[PDB]
Amino acid sequence: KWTYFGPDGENSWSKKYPSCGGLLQSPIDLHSDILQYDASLTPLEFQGYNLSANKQFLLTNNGHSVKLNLPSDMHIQGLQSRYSATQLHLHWGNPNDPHGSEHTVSGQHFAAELHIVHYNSDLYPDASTASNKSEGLAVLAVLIEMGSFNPSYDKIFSHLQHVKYKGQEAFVPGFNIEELLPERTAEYYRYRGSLTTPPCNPTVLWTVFRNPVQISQEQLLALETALYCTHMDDPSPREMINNFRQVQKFDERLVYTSFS
Amino acid sequence: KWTYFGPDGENSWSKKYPSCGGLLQSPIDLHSDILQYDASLTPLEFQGYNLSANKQFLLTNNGHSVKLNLPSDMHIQGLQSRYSATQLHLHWGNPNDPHGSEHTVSGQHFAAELHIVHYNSDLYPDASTASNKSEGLAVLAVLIEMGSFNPSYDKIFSHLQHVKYKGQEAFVPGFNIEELLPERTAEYYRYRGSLTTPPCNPTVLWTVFRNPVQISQEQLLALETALYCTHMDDPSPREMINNFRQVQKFDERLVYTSFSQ
Ligand SMILES: COC(=O)c1cc(S(N)(=O)=O)c(Cl)cc1S(=O)(=O)c1ccccc1
Ligand SMILES: COC(=O)c1cc(S(N)(=O)=O)c(Cl)cc1S(=O)(=O)c1ccccc1
Ligand SMILES: [Zn+2]
Repeated sequence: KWTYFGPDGENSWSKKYPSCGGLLQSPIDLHSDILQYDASLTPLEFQGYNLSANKQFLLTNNGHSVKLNLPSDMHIQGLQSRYSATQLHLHWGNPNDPHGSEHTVSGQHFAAELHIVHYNSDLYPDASTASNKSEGLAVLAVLIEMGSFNPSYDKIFSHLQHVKYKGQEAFVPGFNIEELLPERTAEYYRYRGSLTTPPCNPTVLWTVFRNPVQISQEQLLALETALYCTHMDDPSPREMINNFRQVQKFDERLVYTSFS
Repeated sequence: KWTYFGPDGENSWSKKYPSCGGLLQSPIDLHSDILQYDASLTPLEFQGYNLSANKQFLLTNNGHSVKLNLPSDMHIQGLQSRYSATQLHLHWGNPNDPHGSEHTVSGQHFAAELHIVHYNSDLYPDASTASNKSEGLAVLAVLIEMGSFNPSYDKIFSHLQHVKYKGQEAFVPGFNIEELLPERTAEYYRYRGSLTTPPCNPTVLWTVFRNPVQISQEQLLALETALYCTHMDDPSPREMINNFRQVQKFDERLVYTSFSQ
């Protein structure tokens, strides 16, 4: 019902998802002129991120990213409500232009970006119900650049080949999701914005960590090449690449920073 | 009708203008991974750009773009057909954020951008007809940075008050349009793209000069406060600001450079 390329790509999302042409759209360029230090931005606490080695979590290719389902006892402490985990997923570019983060910093893309989606569980029963509702969602965003090999990210990437096609799923044994976060998580950008995918609801409190993580060149290439958007049996396969949204105008608004 | 801000802004243009959601869209970010040197990109020659100072050229505000109309004797030599001029116009930001170029370079906006629109007059009678055909249009794009006062650009900016509102027109005396071009015009980026406004037809052969020109802070402020999208008598005035489109996905394209380095 939507893609990142061709006639169903992001300029057309607004036809069937009207919020994608509304206010508060993400992502955005985090550039120096709109940043404002805010002392009220205290460190978040990541509760229940150490997932039971004994539990298994569903990894799915639904056609737009790959998603790892997360349990609802996993949550962020430190916001105005408790926000419980629902899933994580990534965005990336392609081997010929490996710069596929959604947020940019001073106009520069990172190689990729991880999102850990949470919903307001003090108010709503599930992310679905939260997603179109006031204060419904909070996302943690990690920027990713090419560098040293990252064993923790491999705990997800080593499963990519089982979810190559739309509809495929694999079980992933629990691990400590906090290993996916960067150094100095107390340092972050914060703004009110939207889902970066349809239906683009303006209901997301964004936290983009200041510091990127690194993954190896081989890991990045595997991410960029492992997946397709199409079913195994589609005679016209489409690679899952460039699954990021272009930055949105962000006018007469600030991004708050927990650092100066 | 379409705008750069709010419910009728650029993520909604495709609802009325289908090409805005199709292939070959402009503008784009120019960055190393998609550039390729092409030694066949030889210099353009600018013919009949020195418009007589004793003649007059119509400037118009249609609510979307203020355009200086140009005579069809003005043309580019060097492309695969003669491309004759039709109009030039600008894109810019706003007083509190003078960063409104359409093309970006390595992720950064310039202060503004000049587009000099031409059409294939060997094949077509007018730009409107041309605008529906592959490579029917060629635009020269000049990136504009805040810097020194520019007397040549002032030959346009000094007239905007007579066209402050939609539906207004005024006459500008001829001057040498080549004065608006940067240094070393032989160095440019070339790619296949589209109109950056509705109806977004993918029918433009873009030439973006490598080097910017400078206009001053004061000239930027004047341009960002001079003009309205709306009629003089409209009870809901809208300033003509931030009239640039976000860069578009590349869709496998490369940009060809006439410079190697
Ligand atoms: C299709 O949706 C996604 O891909 C997505 C992506 C984002 S994202 N990329 O902004 O973090 C969020 Cl917050 C949440 C989700 S989502 O939780 O998957 C979702 C899906 C349908 C309706 C509501 C929410
Ligand atoms: C509404 O159009 C413009 O504003 C515009 C803008 C561009 S641009 N801003 O891509 O140079 C060109 Cl090439 C050409 C034009 S245009 O020549 O004005 C035009 C208008 C309607 C249909 C076809 C062409
Ligand atoms: Zn233009």
